[PDB]
Amino acid sequence: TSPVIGTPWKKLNAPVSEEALEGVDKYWRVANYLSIGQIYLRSNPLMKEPFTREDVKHRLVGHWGTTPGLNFLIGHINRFIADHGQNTVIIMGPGHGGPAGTSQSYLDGTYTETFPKITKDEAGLQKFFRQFSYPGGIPSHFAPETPGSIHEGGELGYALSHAYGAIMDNPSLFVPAIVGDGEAETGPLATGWQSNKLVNPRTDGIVLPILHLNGYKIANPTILSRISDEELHEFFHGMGYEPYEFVAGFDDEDHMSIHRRFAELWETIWDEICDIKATAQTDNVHRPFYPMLIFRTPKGWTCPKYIDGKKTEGSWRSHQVPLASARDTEAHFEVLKNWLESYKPEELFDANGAVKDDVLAFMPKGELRIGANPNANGGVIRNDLKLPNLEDYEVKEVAEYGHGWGQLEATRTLGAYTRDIIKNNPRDFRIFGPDETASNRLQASYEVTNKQWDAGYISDEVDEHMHVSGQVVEQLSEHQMEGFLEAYLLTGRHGIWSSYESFVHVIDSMLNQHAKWLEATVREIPWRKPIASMNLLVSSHVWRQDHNGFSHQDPGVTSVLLNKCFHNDHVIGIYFATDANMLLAIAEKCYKSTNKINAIIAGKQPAATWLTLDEARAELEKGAAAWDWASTAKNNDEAEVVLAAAGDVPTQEIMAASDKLKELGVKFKVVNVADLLSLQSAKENDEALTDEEFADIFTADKPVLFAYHSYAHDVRGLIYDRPNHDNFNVHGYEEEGSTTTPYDMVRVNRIDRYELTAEALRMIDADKYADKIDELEKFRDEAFQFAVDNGYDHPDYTDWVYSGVN
Amino acid sequence: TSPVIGTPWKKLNAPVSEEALEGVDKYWRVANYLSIGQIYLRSNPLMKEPFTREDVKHRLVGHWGTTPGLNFLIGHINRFIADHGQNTVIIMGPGHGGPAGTSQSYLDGTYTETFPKITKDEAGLQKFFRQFSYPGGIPSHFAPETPGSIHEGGELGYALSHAYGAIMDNPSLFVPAIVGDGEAETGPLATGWQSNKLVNPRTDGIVLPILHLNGYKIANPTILSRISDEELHEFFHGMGYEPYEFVAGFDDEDHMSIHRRFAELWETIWDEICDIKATAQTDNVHRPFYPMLIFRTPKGWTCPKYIDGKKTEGSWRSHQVPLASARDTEAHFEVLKNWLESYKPEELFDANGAVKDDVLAFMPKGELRIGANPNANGGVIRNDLKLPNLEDYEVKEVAEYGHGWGQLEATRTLGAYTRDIIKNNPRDFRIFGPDETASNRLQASYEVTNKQWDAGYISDEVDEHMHVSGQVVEQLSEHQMEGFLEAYLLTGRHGIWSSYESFVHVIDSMLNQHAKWLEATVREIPWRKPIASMNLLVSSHVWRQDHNGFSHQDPGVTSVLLNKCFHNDHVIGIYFATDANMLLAIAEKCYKSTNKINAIIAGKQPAATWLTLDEARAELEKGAAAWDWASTAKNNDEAEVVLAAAGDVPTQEIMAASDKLKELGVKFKVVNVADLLSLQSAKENDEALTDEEFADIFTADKPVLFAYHSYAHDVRGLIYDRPNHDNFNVHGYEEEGSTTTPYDMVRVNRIDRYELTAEALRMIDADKYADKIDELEKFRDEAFQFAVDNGYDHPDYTDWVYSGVN
Ligand SMILES: Cc1ncc(C[n+]2csc(CCOP(=O)(O)OP(=O)(O)O)c2C)c(N)n1
Ligand SMILES: Cc1ncc(C[n+]2csc(CCOP(=O)(O)OP(=O)(O)O)c2C)c(N)n1
Ligand SMILES: [Mg+2]
Ligand SMILES: [Mg+2]
Repeated sequence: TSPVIGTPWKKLNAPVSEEALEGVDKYWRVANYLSIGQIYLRSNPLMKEPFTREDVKHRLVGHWGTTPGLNFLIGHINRFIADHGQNTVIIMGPGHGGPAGTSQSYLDGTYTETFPKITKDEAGLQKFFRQFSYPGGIPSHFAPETPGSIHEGGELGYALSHAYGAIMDNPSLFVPAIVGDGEAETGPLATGWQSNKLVNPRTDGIVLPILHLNGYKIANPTILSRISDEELHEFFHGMGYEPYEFVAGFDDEDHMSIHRRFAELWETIWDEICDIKATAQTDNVHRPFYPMLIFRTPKGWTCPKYIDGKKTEGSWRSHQVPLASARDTEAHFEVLKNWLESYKPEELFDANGAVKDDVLAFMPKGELRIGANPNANGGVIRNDLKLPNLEDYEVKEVAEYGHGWGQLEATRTLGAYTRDIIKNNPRDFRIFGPDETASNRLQASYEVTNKQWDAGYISDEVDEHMHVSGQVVEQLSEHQMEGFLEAYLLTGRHGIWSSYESFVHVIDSMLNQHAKWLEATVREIPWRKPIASMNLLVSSHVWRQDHNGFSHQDPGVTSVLLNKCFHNDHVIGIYFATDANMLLAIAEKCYKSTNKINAIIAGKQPAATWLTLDEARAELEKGAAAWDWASTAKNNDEAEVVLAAAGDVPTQEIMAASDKLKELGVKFKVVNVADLLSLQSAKENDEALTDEEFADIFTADKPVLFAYHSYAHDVRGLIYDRPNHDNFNVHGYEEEGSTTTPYDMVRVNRIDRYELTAEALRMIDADKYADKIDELEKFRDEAFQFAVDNGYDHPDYTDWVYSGVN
Repeated sequence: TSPVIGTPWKKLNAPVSEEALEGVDKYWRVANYLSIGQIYLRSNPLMKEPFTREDVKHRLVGHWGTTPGLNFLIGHINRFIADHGQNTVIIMGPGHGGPAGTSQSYLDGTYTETFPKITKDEAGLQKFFRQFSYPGGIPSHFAPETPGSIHEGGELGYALSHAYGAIMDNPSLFVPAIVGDGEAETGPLATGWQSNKLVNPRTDGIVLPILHLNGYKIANPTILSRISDEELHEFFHGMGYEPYEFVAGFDDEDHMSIHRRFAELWETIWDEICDIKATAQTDNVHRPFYPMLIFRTPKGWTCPKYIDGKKTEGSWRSHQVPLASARDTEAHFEVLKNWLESYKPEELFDANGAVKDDVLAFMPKGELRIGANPNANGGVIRNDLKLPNLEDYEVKEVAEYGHGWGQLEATRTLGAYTRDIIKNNPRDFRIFGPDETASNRLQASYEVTNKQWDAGYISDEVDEHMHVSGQVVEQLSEHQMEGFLEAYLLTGRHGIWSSYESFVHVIDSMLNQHAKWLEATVREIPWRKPIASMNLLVSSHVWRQDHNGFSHQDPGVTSVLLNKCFHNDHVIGIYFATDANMLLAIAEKCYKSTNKINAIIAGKQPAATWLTLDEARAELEKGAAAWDWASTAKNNDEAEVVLAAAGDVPTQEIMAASDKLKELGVKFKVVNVADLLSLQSAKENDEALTDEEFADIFTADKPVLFAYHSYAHDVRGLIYDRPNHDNFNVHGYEEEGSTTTPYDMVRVNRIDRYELTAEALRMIDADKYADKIDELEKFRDEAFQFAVDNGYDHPDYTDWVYSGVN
């Protein structure tokens, strides 16, 4: 559960003290000095003479155009957290301002705790300076290695979705979400503005969006900064916000004056937020206007105004590095030396090199710190889900009526299971879906919870299962759902989210980024505890898009997921639910797991059930298993072909083809691969099937016919070094489809039962079976003409039931 | 179910024709002429010469100060109903404007249909004129004998509650509720203004309040007319209305100019109403501002301006009768003759005396007429409730563990029964309660319906079971609830309403009025079909008001109900539920009944159960029955006393006293009277117990001890001519109570078990039982001192269970 920390939502009821703002100004100066020492210096952190070009880095990498503004906001937020005792997580949208975050971690004392070799003295300062963006050092962005970070910020557009996710079901947590003005042009964040219509001020926390409007992107100005102030305020008010505006640094006003003005503006905003929270305890049915801060400052605000006669401060020329070579001229080194001395570090550091005590007296202590906040490290919060007994949801008719029974929909079983998980776990488990929960048949959870909706209600003929609080969030944006769930998991909670297969590509970037958060975490960051897994139910898949057609058919999610399987990280799982029982086993395993991205590919269509629960779990631990009840060959020597399958429709076609093969006396084996990554190379993947086990499943000399859900490229690229891999003949999706009957969909991809039987016959003896092969091939065309003439699939195809049903 | 009539909520989308307003003016003139002929004329309706004082009534009775304004509004509403085809019921708040209603019934043709002897010619006009307020004629007010009337209007303050009741669950019905400005000063109607917060524009109809602000009461001006127009509009807007205002007749403007102006204003109001209705089909969660019309006119608007030098028109002098004696002077007769000729009746009537055809061409036809509308005669709409099987709700533990078992609450059984009646009958059965449904334990109906509430919603920690539509209405006003239910029944629907016993007095007037609507209906009005019964669950009665005390104890409802039992009308039923099974039988009988007021007095406290369902019904058909299982005497000769009871606490005390009497060998009988009115005189009440049956129940010579719920006066006034009535010793409530333990409440009223045993012993032998009587009397005082010392009742009293429990 999310803990209550400090004294949440308290008003100051006093002026901001002068001593605190003294401390805030000194903090800002020292944070800018650290952020510059990290970029430019490799030695001599405190500029003991001789300070020469020997002390400067050979290759200057990093960013400065956002760092002083971030340091300003972070120092003021630190004063605020010390004063109010607020439970606060900062989300840094422009993550390229990494030196700001590392300077915070260093100054609040958490960096030395996490990394003991970076001491708080001259040698520790030298190591801290050298390690930024260095061989064998720390990254340039706001990284998982950086304490106090739940968001990398490298790939832009997801500060707001992550903020609204982090506050969900989390009522005491305050999140200032700093948003770059260039990042605000990206598609994800524009729609992430509208997510205050999906949170409740009573049951969820408060997100304060700080638009960091410094006017410029890389080498280009931002649209928001160059439209009129009337337009900007009107725009933010049309999205349910009260815009506040702060402008600074565009004239010669004293810094103390700027800090004072910001103190007053910040406390005004905090009082509006506290009023909203206090009102929500009585009335939470009508939405408030949350304050949001527009923070207009010059880009690179403390750097030299002009360098080489080019406007540097207040321009895009300060984005990455002013003084691109302070190492190769004497004039640029003098500019750099003057820039470092303009902060007066001589008074901010003591003799031994530690930041002076009066510079950090205004700082929060203990669990209130940014790097120490448990919501930033959501693995220490996390507790296991309390799971219902799986045998309660098993489809038992397979156990007595025989394999292949029924016309059930696989995802309804997961719906019931997830409903009871929600029942056992309220306020820790949440279901997201881009308008598609009821189309993936996960609506059984409406028996115990509602869709959280905080826009207007109009009627009850149209607004069923909607409520101002709920455990089902549903907005038509995959970016929103994925950011919500990722921030939900990163804070310590659990969740599933469902989607159409073809639109998972919309978040290929986001998944990639999350994999990079996991790949980095499992490799080099032990102090970050495991978080829950990102569970993605992929349904309404390529083979059954009757209503939509070719635009909704693209199973390429498997390919993008296969690219993140390296160095024994195991941060990826791709599971194929052949039926409801296998889906139960997969979902149980996935809900128990940690630090992974689990894509469970299950169909919503009426499909037969093949396994019992014990059989399903037994197939699960191996990933691939032989179906002894479907095989006609007792041992590996007898079979004239191995028929392997991965996916519900490929499984159905393999089984129907096996029925026809039985009538011709063909001895074959039947294999089902539930988990794709078990087929990976044994030396590469230590949890994949060993080579002996793989050869036992697939006969070394005998041909293997493989029917696969996605593109066959993904199977062939995975088994390349496996034994008997030359004989594998993968049949997968082949970018051929439309709106048409279900048999046609598999016909045009050469994955129907007739084509599979003909493929197996050709693997054995093309000459002996020539007449039967011809008969099958002309039957495919007759059965297509049947669907054209009559509008539905052939009775031979529709009515087929496996021979193993009693 | 409420029928859909005509084409509801249709906009005209055209100007009001000139021909229609020609007709409206001619209608208004002829309606005023009829309303004056009724008051003043007994002969010569069309003033054929010689028109002399012979033609005038000897005793002029009736009212005129509201009649021409009512005729104006009714003629315009008639034009509106003809044009739009609206389902409309008019509620006439100032019911003393009876000639207006009878003139309408006469002019739209329904009066001749209902009363064939009032033809539409000269003789019929003469009879119509003479019969108003005459010996052997029709009443002065807007009476049940008057077609098109659901509201008498004699006793003021309930036009608005009746309107909002008539539109409930009735979505196509339009109700213009005409409200007198003096009547608006009464307490009931002031709170009946606020009832637009309890109706839904989608599921309920539309009430248009027309404030008939003619400035004067009887001999006094009204508060609303003499406050500023700003105040009046501000007041009506603070109650959720849009005030429209029409002013007429206060200058020399032409009548047509007034009819035209009213046509535009009326169509504007209708368009706002139609907009509200169309919006409600999409959004019904947010309350609209319903239009209401302020209709400022001079009182007695077409009468002579001055009579005897006194301002008559536009004054309170025109309330009842200008020209109080047009029979006793020649000058007043000339004033009357000029008044009648000012309407030019010579052109409004043909030779034979019928109203000319062009005067009524604009009139509605068929079912759309006011007197023909089925919602005015709610007995033709009515259908029986579909009732669940009673045996499903029986308390079966009495059948096997023995009589006297348990500590159940009686009203929870009725709650479950009513819940299933609601389930079987949605939109035809409704539960009302003055904030007291959950305190009478009728909340089992929240399993199938909600409280209808259309004010604001704030949270869900406080707003459970509330919804913009529902079958439970609940406002803290007994007037509101009773008017809602009475208009609900008068329109054809069914309902229960619950209340504390002591506050039923708040509606003694209203009940009286409804009884007068029923007494008149069952005697002389056959064409009015039976309506459902007014069912009043009286709970939280006098004997168990622990929290409240003396202010909440007044059982005087029985007395006011007994005053309406005359002439074999049977419009009253008073039932005492001794336990849950008897309550089931009573409620089943009451829900089946028609044209009655059924007061069911049941306790909400934990009380023992004495009867099985079959026994309860067997006691029910007789009203009084002997308990053979509790009697120690086999025949009427053996018993030395008869112990009779009526009420759950009196029943408990009789049974506990019978237990003590058994230990002393006393032979007694036990009688329970479920229905009070069976004890009435046989010759007076043909459905009461005959004299032989009464003597069989109560032994002729043997003393009878009667324990009664209410004041003993009510029992003694009922059995006065019955045999053995001299020996009856009634023990009832005696205005002695407080906040104290339950035994104390019956102690201070001489109705406890010890005092009852002593009473019975004194009836037999005071001398023989002197020691035992003394012991009982001092035990009462010891058991009171026990409660004073320890705070709860004696173990001898609390723990007592009947000896018949196995
Ligand atoms: C989607 C995406 N496109 C491009 C980039 C490359 N990039 C890195 S930083 C940056 C500019 C930062 O813009 P802004 O939000 O205005 O930041 P600031 O002014 O704080 O530097 C860009 C385009 C990116 N990170 N993500
Ligand atoms: C509660 C109540 N008190 C007193 C009366 C006696 N009464 C009969 S008519 C009347 C005056 C009518 O007043 P208002 O509503 O202004 O009627 P209008 O101006 O239409 O005559 C009164 C007081 C009554 N009917 N009801
Ligand atoms: Mg920018
Ligand atoms: Mg008046």
